[PDB]
Amino acid sequence: PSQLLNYIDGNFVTSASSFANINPVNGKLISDVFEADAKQVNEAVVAAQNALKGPWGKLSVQDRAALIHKIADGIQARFEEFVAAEVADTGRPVHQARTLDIPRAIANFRTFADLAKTSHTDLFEMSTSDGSGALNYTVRKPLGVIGVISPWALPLLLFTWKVAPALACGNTVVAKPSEESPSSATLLAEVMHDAGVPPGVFNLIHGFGKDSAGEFLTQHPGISALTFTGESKTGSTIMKAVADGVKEVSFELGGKNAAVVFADADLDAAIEGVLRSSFTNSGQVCLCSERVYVHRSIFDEFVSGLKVEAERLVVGYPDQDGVNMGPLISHGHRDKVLSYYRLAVDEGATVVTGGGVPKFNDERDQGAYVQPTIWTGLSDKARCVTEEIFGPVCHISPFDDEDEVINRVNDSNYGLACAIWTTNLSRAHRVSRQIHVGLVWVNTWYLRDLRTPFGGVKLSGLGREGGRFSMDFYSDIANICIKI
Amino acid sequence: SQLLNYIDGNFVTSASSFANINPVNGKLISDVFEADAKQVNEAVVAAQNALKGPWGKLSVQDRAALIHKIADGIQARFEEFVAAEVADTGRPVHQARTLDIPRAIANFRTFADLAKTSHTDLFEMSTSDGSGALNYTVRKPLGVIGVISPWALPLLLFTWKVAPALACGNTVVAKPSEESPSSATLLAEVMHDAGVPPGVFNLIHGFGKDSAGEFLTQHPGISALTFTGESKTGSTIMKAVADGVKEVSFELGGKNAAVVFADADLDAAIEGVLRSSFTNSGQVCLCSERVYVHRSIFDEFVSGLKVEAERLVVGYPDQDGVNMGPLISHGHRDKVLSYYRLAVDEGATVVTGGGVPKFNDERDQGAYVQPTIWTGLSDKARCVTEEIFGPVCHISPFDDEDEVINRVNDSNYGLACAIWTTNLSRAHRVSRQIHVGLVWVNTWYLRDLRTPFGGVKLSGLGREGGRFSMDFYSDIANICIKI
Amino acid sequence: SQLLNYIDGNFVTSASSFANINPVNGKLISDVFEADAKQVNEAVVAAQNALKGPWGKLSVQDRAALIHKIADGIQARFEEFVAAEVADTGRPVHQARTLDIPRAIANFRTFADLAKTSHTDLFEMSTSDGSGALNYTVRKPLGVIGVISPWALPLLLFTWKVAPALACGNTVVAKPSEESPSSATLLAEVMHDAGVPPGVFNLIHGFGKDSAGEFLTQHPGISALTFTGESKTGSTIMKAVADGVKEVSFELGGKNAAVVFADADLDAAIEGVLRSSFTNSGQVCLCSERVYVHRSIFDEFVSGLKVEAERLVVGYPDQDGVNMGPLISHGHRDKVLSYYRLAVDEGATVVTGGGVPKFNDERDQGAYVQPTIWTGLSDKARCVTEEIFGPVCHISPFDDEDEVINRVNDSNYGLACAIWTTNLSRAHRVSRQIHVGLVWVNTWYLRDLRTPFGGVKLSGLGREGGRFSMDFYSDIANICIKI
Amino acid sequence: SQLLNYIDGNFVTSASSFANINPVNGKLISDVFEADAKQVNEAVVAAQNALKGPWGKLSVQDRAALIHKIADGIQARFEEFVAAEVADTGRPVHQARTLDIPRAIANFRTFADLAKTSHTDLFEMSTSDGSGALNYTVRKPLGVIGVISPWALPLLLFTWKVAPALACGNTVVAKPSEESPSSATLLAEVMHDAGVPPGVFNLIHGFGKDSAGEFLTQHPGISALTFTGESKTGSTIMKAVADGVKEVSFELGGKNAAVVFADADLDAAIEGVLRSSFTNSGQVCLCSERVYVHRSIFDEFVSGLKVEAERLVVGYPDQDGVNMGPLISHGHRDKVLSYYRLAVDEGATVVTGGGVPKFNDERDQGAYVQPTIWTGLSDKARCVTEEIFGPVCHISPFDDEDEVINRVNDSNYGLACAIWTTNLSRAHRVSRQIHVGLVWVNTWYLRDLRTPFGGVKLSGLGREGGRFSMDFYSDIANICIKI
Ligand SMILES: NC(=O)c1ccc[n+]([C@@H]2O[C@H](COP(=O)([O-])OP(=O)(O)OC[C@H]3O[C@@H](n4cnc5c(N)ncnc54)[C@H](O)[C@@H]3O)[C@@H](O)[C@H]2O)c1
Ligand SMILES: NC(=O)c1ccc[n+]([C@@H]2O[C@H](COP(=O)([O-])OP(=O)(O)OC[C@H]3O[C@@H](n4cnc5c(N)ncnc54)[C@H](O)[C@@H]3O)[C@@H](O)[C@H]2O)c1
Ligand code: NA
Ligand code: NA
Ligand code: NA
Ligand code: NA
Repeated sequence: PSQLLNYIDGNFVTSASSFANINPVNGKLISDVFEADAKQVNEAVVAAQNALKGPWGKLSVQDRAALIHKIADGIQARFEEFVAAEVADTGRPVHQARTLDIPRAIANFRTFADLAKTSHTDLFEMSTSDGSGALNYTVRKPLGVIGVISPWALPLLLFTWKVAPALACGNTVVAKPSEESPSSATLLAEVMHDAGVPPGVFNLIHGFGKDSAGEFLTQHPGISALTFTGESKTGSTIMKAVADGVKEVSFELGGKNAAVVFADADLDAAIEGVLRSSFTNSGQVCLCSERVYVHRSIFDEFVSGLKVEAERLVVGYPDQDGVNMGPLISHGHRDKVLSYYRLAVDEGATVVTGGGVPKFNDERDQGAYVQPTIWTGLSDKARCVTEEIFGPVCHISPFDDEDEVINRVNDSNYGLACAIWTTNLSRAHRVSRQIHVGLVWVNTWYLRDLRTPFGGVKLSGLGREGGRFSMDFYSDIANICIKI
Repeated sequence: SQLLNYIDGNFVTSASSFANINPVNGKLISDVFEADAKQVNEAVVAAQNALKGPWGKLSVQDRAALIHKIADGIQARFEEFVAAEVADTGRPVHQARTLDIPRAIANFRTFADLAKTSHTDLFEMSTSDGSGALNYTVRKPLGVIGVISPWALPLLLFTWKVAPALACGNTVVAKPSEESPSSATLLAEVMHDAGVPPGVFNLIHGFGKDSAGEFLTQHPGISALTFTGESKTGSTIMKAVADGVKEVSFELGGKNAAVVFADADLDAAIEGVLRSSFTNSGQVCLCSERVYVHRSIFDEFVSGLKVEAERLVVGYPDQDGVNMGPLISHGHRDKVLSYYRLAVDEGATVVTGGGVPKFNDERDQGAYVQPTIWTGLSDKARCVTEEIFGPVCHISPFDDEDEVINRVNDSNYGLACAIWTTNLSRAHRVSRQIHVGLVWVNTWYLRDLRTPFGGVKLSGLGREGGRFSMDFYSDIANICIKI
Repeated sequence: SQLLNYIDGNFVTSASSFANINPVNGKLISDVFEADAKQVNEAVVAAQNALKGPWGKLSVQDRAALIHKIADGIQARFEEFVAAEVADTGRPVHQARTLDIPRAIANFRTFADLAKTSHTDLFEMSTSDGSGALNYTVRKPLGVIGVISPWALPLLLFTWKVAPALACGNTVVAKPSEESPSSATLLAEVMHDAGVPPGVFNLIHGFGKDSAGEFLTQHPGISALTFTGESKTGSTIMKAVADGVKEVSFELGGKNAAVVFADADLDAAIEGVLRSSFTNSGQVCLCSERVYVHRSIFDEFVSGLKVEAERLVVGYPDQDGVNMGPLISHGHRDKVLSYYRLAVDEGATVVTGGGVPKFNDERDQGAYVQPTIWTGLSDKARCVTEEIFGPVCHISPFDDEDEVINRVNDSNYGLACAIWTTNLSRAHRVSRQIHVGLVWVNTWYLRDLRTPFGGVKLSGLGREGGRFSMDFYSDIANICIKI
Repeated sequence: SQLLNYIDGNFVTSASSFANINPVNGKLISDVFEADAKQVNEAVVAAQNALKGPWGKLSVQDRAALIHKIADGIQARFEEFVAAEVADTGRPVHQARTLDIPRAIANFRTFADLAKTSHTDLFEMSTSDGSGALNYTVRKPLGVIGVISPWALPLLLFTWKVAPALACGNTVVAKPSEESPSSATLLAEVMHDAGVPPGVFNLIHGFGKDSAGEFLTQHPGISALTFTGESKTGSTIMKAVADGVKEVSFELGGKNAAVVFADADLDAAIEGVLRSSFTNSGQVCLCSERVYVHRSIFDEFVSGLKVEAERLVVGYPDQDGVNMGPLISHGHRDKVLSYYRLAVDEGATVVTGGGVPKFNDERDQGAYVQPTIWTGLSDKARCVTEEIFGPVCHISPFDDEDEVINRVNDSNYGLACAIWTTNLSRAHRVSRQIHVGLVWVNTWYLRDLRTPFGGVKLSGLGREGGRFSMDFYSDIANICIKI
């Protein structure tokens, strides 16, 4: 019964085609979503381009930031509706949407609004032959129209992570959320409209990737930049697509993240930590650990403790009492994950726990659930230990030596994140620095400070966002050089 | 003269060689060994391995000291570097001697010093448990940097990339333009004699497509590709590195405007536009090929510029009084002439030049053309829109401030712009509205290595210079410690 | 109406009290309780203890949220704050409404936001053993900040100190000017109602010598003394805290010049100098009391300024079209008129003003003077060298740029300068040569809370504003870890 | 041997001289000419004038190259500087050769490089008229910097101030400790031979009160006084410059603690505390004179330290394997020995040392004392609270983490602290709660010139190092352009 419209030039509009939004909990229809055609994408980009020359473009940084705080207020005012939207689309446990996702999304807008108010640029004085000198100063200007394309994992969070700094920097936006999670972004458009954001400043287009809204956005010469979060192969495709236009790009892509547990770790803390890093969001966060290395001396105790804890996870309804894990995002994704589950056994894995789907004997059997899964026994070369699965799974392997484990962690075409567990001062700092990734946590997992640079190396992405890196990426950096 | 590749600390020949030609007289200067795919792979592998050797264990202080030794090595062979740039390119000796070589030395010393003085950030955060966490950032070497450079001011542009790559602790596989391989070869020698470890700096010669340049861009062993050249080449490379999701930096083409307002110092502006139009015979990406002059001073401006253009001395690089050398090559000369023709066919008035000079000596075998000025073309003419990269500019009157801003911005390029006015508000008000990476007011071509440099639209993506180089040529990583 | 001290979460009276008088008409506004040394001790002890309470346990986010609540509390009682400033000082209602109260609110919000967005530094270093070390800096609360503020723009200058002090997690003992105690007392109420913990913010009323002010500077329990006021007071306080080696920040007096070059927009400059000379009745430290005008435009300038000055409306703070209220007090007026006499004895020509207006109503019992303009004095005249702090300026011709730079700088003060010129080079060349902390070009009084602010010579020491406030109000500590 | 003042380009004698004595043997090294108030004035006036000279017109690049020349000049006379430091101070040759002189050289190179690489800020703002405004900051020379330095690590602490002062374009009047005049005089020769313009660097010899030191602080011609020495001297100087409101930087006394937790590497902590207690024979402000050791390892720590301390070779600066030279002077030894007796009277157990060694040669005429270890004193003992500045530490057990932090902080000093622990959380959690400017974890005395350095409480005011030096030794001015 829910209908999700595009939002283009201050108007909610339908489209010729619509597609189904399906609750992964039970397989039921949540909404019809109007798919934007290439003409509507053009309408969005053109509206965005024009909006830069309107009231939005005349706003002082201070007024622009106040307006963005008004966006945040509007989300706050409709808090539980945003909670319901994320949960409906994704099966995410209510407790997590309510305590993490929606507050972080609000925090995205408030933080980048504040960064925009407090930020400044540089002055460089130079001597010249005639001895009267010159000044060089830098300015940040809006880059122009920012195309945003985002994934279904933590959808409102990752979507606003891009939309907030884009708007804070004075840009206008055309944004295409994942076909699998279009609700909260649609709600966000409403908040934009109600908050009085000028027509064309924020445009929402629904659709898929290839031969749809996503691809049409990437091929449009009217955009100044494409920021993207998704699969590595999608990243590469988009990088080719914007190449003729030499568009500014930012890619946050896949990973195969390791957690390392050294002999001097707090073992109970590491078990809890790896449990969370492996299975949070049912293993569907780019920051999850799918490879785990544990020192040989504590390997058996670690594996036994994690098995016990994993089998205590409650897989069930998003608002079921004590639920820890919802379903995967889709039947399609479940079929891929189970295909890896089979592959693991075929590759010689011992299945410590899970390896299948739960049996509910109710509507959830029509959903997309899988069991949290632990493997041992695979060599570092097994596909299941090298390819990103994006499910609730980890393979655990022993190690003996510090340099050895660092090399095995780094032996990967991905390099997003790593978590290290140790109580030793030197070890924490020495080892972290040698890990080839964009983010290392020591003795925790999933702490995010919006001020810090974030991104990956190798196939995990290019560039960094967060803090000044967002303020620089979403801005045109220009040098004005004045001869005195 | 023979120009060898430099790979894993060894000067090596190849299966094929191509000719380096002196553009002053069309003579052979050197044969140049073209690296093949096998040799490019050897260079990339050596670079990868070098990261694990003595280079990778140097303190930032020692690394910078070694980089200062590289610069010292260039200073000590200063005139050999001058001779090499001049021979390859036809660049006036005084310019190579006073600008190019010193700037090249400056690149190394400046980025070495930036590396020593740089630092990163600390963020403290509170947590639920109430014991907090520390987040700090570190700069690490990115890995292997692939450098591909052009023929315009070759040593300068080459070392502009190589210096910060090495300063940030990277290793380098570098492919200089086929037209200008000499100074880069000399640099390899300097690096060798300075005692730079094998594999740290690798020099590979050749072309782009189906040659060393392409092979480098396709190699999965590199961590980044930094490039300066034509926009179409940039696009091609961006596609090539896309599957590996390599870090990229693109400094591409332009069609820069100069704007002279009614309140400009007219004599200063005439001199300014002269230099910006014809320096290096118009073969610098920062050159002005479009000029907008306020209608009230238009005729006087064009008159004065013509006179100054015609006083320009076009000859030998070591000739007394020389202002302009030849174009880089006969092929480039053909292209530029083809444009000289197109302009006329497009309805242009040839205010001066429009052809080639006649010397009646070896220089007629060279690739000289004349400093040229056009008027009377539409904003929509090809000669006013496409990059020519010769000693030419078109001059058009303008009337209003908002008008000229729009006309300057009406371009798929956005590299640089120069503005001439004596008015305080106008200088800042206008500069800020030009859609380019760099605006000069009342001067041309001041460059400070600390400032961010780059273009918008087809003129490129990203910035280098100062902290932008320190951040581009480094892995930026975030380490979060729960306490 | 009675104004109490606010100590350890309680409003308290004292054994002695003093009058708060409306300068518009000499009428009693309130009785103000003077803190004795015992109460100042209580305040400092309470502030030390609050550092160990819930205040000291807040995350930066929660502390900043509380500061925004303080700001919200002022916004909610906006008109009461307006009334308080106007009552105490005679300040025009229009200015209190559009500048002072909003700026005070902005002080809290800006510094709260700076606190949330601020970070510190990480330095990596190599060691012999080759394992290396990390040095990181942290900002921690400095401790108890003593704040002593003046009567010029009282809530603005008070909150300019109190806000970053609280933003950095300090606790505060603050002593506002005895001439303007109301808005600070209102602020205490806002803090109380906002639920700011007891002892975090303490308000003590009184005078300087042998009163609350001196008692604060002499107390060994404070960690810093930040001060805005007369230069001689600054010196006195610098001596007083010397045995404790307390951190200090001084914003002191000035004798600011405005310079009008021949290429200035003449109407703009007349308007600019009119405002810089007579705003707040000449009672801002940023006012111009010396004006230098190029000889070519001197007579026209002076005539234009005379006419505009004579159109200024001097009168009631809420009178329609009012430009100037009274001076702060009869004592200040006695000083200012003494300078009015002195100027004539030194040989001044009185272009306009030079006395007191005649109202034939209650304002005759207030402390009004006329806006006044002098010419004909030498640069050595006392009236041209000593700070008067009234609505007055002397105007003098100059011929040469280097000359006027030297004459502007020839002073024991160095707070601010304003320059009027439409020339691009001149603005930048000249401004850079003026020995002050702040130069404006083609405007006056623009303040951005992100920028450093302060003076040189007798005008102060140190800077506050943006990062300088974040660093002054914090302990900057270095933690160096051997890896 | 004669040590002259250096004023306005000339070495000059004075009316009276004083004796420079070798503390190794009590023998006369040099006659030092004491500058009178008249000569101090000559110095300041010359420094003021050199600001308007060639020095004032150098580009930052040229200034920096000249400072590198100074560093080169020190390098060229390397062993002469070693000899000078050793003769004045009894410092072991090996240490002067490996630490002191190379650090002094590094002070000049690092700050010259910081000068070249530094930049400032641009803030854009909106205005009611809607046209906006630019605010930019500039760093300019502050003016004449007065430098007053101590005898502990003389050349190091002297150049630590002179280098940044010069790198920021100031001129300098510098007064080294009467106990250590030689290396500073040699430095003057280096500046002269490097062709530093006259007046830029001036050297005045003499004492403090009633001598060159006091006269410098009282001269109104200086712009700042930067000081390293005793806390009481600091307070005296802060009072002296107060009427002038001179910029000040104070690096003062300390009573630093080392804390050894039970999870420390015990052998590393023993070697670390041995060095922190006895390096330079206990005569560095960064030395540990209080040590707290967890009770579980107390007896073993104390036994291990006693054994290492009794292995230290006390003797001639070039004696083989020498670890400790003499104290700086007989007067200082008398003070240290008075404390040695006081400790006994206060009830201390003398674990080792407690007197002077017997050499049976000329060293008995010197100023040697033994490395000394006490236990058994209460935290309220004078010997545990007052700075001794000798080769001594008291060692006390502790039980709790919050307890030891409180005992470390229970001091009117707050310069530095060293903590020894292998635990990640503890290192970071404990370090941030120590109320000092500098905490080392698992090392002692690592200094990086980029980091802010200073103390809290009686240990100082302000910070120098890195950007804090570039900002302290510069005028920070804000230029605001209305567009
Ligand atoms: N933005 C700047 O700062 C800047 C500076 C100087 C020159 N330029 C531009 O450079 C152009 C002129 O130089 P150019 O003629 O040498 O440019 P170019 O693109 O033709 O060649 C540049 C380099 O790339 C190589 N190359 C060519 N094809 C390649 C491929 N398919 N794969 C990999 N490498 C390949 C060449 O061998 C050469 O080394 C002009 O457009 C000029 O504006 C820009
Ligand atoms: N905080 C630091 O970084 C640091 C570094 C080294 C030493 N110190 C401290 O230095 C002290 C020891 O050195 P010191 O004995 O040479 O210090 P000191 O205070 O006795 O003398 C230092 C300098 O000040 C001069 N002086 C003395 N009285 C003066 C006066 N009334 N006016 C002007 N100048 C005067 C002296 O001539 C000398 O040049 C110790 O307390 C030590 O802790 C601190
Ligand atoms: Na869905
Ligand atoms: Na050529
Ligand atoms: Na009053
Ligand atoms: Na001596």
